[PDB]
Amino acid sequence: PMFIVNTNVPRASVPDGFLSELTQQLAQATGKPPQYIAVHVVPDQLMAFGGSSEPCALCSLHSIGKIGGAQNRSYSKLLCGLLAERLRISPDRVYINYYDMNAANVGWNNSTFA
Amino acid sequence: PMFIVNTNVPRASVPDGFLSELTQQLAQATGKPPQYIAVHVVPDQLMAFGGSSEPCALCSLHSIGKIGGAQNRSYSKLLCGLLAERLRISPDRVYINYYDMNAANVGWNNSTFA
Amino acid sequence: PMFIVNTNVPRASVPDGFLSELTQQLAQATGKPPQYIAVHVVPDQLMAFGGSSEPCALCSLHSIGKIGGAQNRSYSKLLCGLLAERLRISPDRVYINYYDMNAANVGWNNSTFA
Ligand SMILES: COc1ccc([C@H]2CC(=O)c3c(O)cc(O[C@H]4O[C@@H](CO)[C@@H](O)[C@@H](O)[C@H]4O[C@H]4O[C@@H](C)[C@H](O)[C@@H](O)[C@H]4O)cc3O2)cc1O
Ligand SMILES: [Cl-]
Ligand SMILES: [Cl-]
Ligand SMILES: [Cl-]
Ligand SMILES: [Cl-]
Ligand SMILES: [Cl-]
Ligand SMILES: [Cl-]
Ligand SMILES: [Cl-]
Ligand SMILES: [Cl-]
Ligand SMILES: [Cl-]
Ligand SMILES: [Cl-]
Ligand SMILES: [Cl-]
Ligand SMILES: [Cl-]
Ligand SMILES: [Cl-]
Repeated sequence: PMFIVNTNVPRASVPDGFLSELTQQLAQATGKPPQYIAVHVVPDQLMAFGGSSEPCALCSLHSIGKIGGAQNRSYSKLLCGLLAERLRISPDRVYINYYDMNAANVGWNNSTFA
Repeated sequence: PMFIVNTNVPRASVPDGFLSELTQQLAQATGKPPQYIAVHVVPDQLMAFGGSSEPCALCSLHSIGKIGGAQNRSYSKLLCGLLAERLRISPDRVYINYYDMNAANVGWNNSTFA
Repeated sequence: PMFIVNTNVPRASVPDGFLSELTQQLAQATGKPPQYIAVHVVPDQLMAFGGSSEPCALCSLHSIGKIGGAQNRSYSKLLCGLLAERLRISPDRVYINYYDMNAANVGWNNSTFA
């Protein structure tokens, strides 16, 4: 799976260890081995949410399965909780888009997961 | 909804008020309150369109509904017009990908919209 | 079509000619004219793959058609090969998400391709 967070919070406000915390928390939440979790954090972005440039985040989670109504509610509480605690972003200033990928549409290691 | 524009135009060429203009114009275009609109502009990118690194843009619009044939043509005219007027990017050097998100796949405020 | 590569490799390690090579190889691979191929490379990113910050890449290819099981295996071999040769990223530290876009959902030049 792949998790991306884009935020206007400055880089120095991203704690050391945040990428590893995302990796391990998402490995547990998706049930997949951590070796398959990729995480990407993009701070210092020029962004606005509802017109305001207070701290906000736009995120995505792509996974081959493990995506659905109840699962995404659970991921949203987990991820909003992490963004609030670690980056000080209010949960009502976060959007997370969830993508259930077909294995044939995810390339890796010269091939795909199909 | 969420609108992202990635461009090779330099940061200093992005006018004051650009995020705000996008927020209110996308609010009008989607018919949604400005408080729902998130916008993200990424200047100074290493990008090419047709092999040329003249000014160009790669963009996305994600919305729960309000995405379709005629609607997307109207969004493209609006957004290309803004990129041309404000960033001086030719419309034939802009791509915008449109995504009609299911409410269950959009997380916000510790939950989703399902 | 559009191809985006996000990587933690530093900008100085992206060789001259890289965007052009991507443009030309993707035109050839997809069968589409090079004038319509857009490419975007994002170095210096804060990213991990499997929990490690060794060089890695997260990429996407969006195309109106020319996406499918065998085609995507072929694109992955091509694109991982380029990333290994030019950016010195191991193919097993690359993900590429593939998107078969409907023409109505790709904006360009004040309209869409529908
Ligand atoms: C086609 O179907 C749908 C299409 C679109 C949507 C979306 C899009 C989204 O972006 C969105 C949003 O951003 C905020 C939003 O807010 C309100 O939803 C009501 C109930 O709807 C209340 O419960 C309020 O509490 C109210 O919640 C808040 O108002 C916010 C602006 C504040 O930040 C927050 O603190 C609280 O004051 C509702 C939203 O709806 C949902 C759908 O089902
Ligand atoms: Cl996955
Ligand atoms: Cl970190
Ligand atoms: Cl942890
Ligand atoms: Cl599953
Ligand atoms: Cl579920
Ligand atoms: Cl898919
Ligand atoms: Cl996109
Ligand atoms: Cl919406
Ligand atoms: Cl969706
Ligand atoms: Cl295409
Ligand atoms: Cl992607
Ligand atoms: Cl195929
Ligand atoms: Cl589509």
